Amino acid sequence: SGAPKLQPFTFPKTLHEGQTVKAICTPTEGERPLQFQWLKDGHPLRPLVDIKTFEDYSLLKVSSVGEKDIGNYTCIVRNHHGSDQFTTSLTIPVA
Amino acid sequence: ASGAPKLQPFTFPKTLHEGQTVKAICTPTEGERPLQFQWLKDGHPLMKRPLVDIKTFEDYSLLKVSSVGEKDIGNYTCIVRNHHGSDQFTTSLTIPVA
Repeated sequence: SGAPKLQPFTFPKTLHEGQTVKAICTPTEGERPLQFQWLKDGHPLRPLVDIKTFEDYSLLKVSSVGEKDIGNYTCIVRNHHGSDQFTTSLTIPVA
Repeated sequence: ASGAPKLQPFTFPKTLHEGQTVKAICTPTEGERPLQFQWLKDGHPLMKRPLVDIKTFEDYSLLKVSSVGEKDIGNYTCIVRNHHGSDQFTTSLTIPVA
């Protein structure tokens, strides 16, 4: 008990070029404090991409989404007990 | 209709368990401020409760339901409005059988 478990999240498939898109990384259980780490295609993460982290959730914001942003994004959440993680694909229709 | 708000679609995870925390984010993909956000449950304005918490950011909203119970099962709607238009989504908070 005490280790984090993340709320499942996937990017919607109806996002369109130029829109702002966000991913939320947040536990459904787990002791605090919590550490949040974001990766894109396996590597750590540009003015148009922002990370805002709070006590028990972290928000990745990709503004004016475009070809430069397509890829797989991972959030790893950690506390003193262990970690959880999810990965979700950001793809957009051909405008 | 330039300036009108549009929401990022959001759906609760389909398999929730009693006791967990669950959150819904209501965040705009486009639009001009000022924006106003509201939440409904089963079509009625969402009432404040000790473990039902609406967080207000500068231009988005977050609903946090702690210790999910059968009390919380229902259909939740977020509506965003401004001078130029409105948008909304609805998602069901469900506890399916184990």
